[PDB]
Amino acid sequence: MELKDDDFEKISELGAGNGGVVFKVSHKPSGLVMARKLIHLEIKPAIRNQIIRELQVLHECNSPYIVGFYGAFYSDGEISICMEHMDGGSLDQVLKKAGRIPEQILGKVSIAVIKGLTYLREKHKIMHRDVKPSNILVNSRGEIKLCDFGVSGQLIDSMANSFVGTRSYMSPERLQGTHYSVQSDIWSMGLSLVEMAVGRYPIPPPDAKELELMFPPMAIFELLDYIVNEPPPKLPSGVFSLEFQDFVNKCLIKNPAERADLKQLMVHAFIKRSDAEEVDFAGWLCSTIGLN
Ligand SMILES: Nc1ncnc2c1ncn2[C@@H]1O[C@H](COP(=O)(O)OP(=O)(O)NP(=O)(O)O)[C@@H](O)[C@H]1O
Ligand SMILES: O=C(c1ccc(F)c(F)c1Nc1ccc(I)cc1F)N1CC(O)([C@@H]2CCCCN2)C1
Ligand SMILES: [Mg+2]
Repeated sequence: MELKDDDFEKISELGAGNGGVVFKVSHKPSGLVMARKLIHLEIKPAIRNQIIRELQVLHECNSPYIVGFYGAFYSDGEISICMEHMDGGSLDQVLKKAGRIPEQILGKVSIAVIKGLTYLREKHKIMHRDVKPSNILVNSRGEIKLCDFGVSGQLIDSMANSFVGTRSYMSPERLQGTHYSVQSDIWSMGLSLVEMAVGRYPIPPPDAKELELMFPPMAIFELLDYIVNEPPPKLPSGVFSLEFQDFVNKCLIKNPAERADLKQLMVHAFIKRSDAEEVDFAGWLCSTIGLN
């Protein structure tokens, strides 16, 4: 069925962050609850047609690790992406409630991010371009899915960009120039996992007394200079398994050719161990964020 603006009904607002605002909506003719993201763009009619045309490949992006898509359309200065409503929200939101996400749970997430990225790469020859906790979605069925990946190049271009400034998940190479590709997503995942594991954006790293308590903010140039020139972030020892520690280290190597790739991580000790693990993520999620 084709989706049109007048067939939806707002339920609640899910967020923004930015350019694009996302609401929880009821598609009146199906009865389905969807999450509709509207992106306001001052764009010519020919290239907004290109954006919609390119977005149609989302109908072919079906994977347990990729957020479901319903349809894409243009309304009144806004392009709409109607997708599966993830009743658990983003990992950024669950981290706010959790304070800290456990290692076992982070193993289940890591498995989903690698499998999600492998899917987009193998099946669709596309890179995520923005792997961070808010673009990693969860639900009460215990599902961990990716969204906000760069399926449309023209949309990628049209939405720009640097809306940070105390948190950048950009790899040192992407921060430094045009010399980036799929390896950038590895870094972003690596950084995201350290954040969720420790309970805060890991730059600047925490001191002796800061880590003791757990277990003013930074200027844009200070943070970016840290990323590109200072040694990469690490997981604190003792509190985390050597397997997780090595895994994040492999992800956060500043040299993208030295950095581990999806292939290597997929067979990493940490992943192999998490795959064996019997983890009720669904039950953990609902009890920590307040659902079931
Ligand atoms: N399909 C969905 N189901 C449930 N919640 C969603 C869905 N999509 C987006 N959201 C929520 O909407 C919030 C804001 O959406 P979004 O415009 O993507 O901002 P952001 O992820 O914080 N930054 P960015 O994705 O880089 O533009 C996110 O934190 C999610 O919690
Ligand atoms: O929402 C998006 C987005 C950007 C490009 C693109 F091609 C899309 F399809 C996008 N949305 C999207 C993709 C797959 C599903 I399933 C649902 C979706 F809503 N962007 C990427 C974003 O995270 C920002 C844009 C600005 C720079 C940093 N990343 C937000
Ligand atoms: Mg997002």
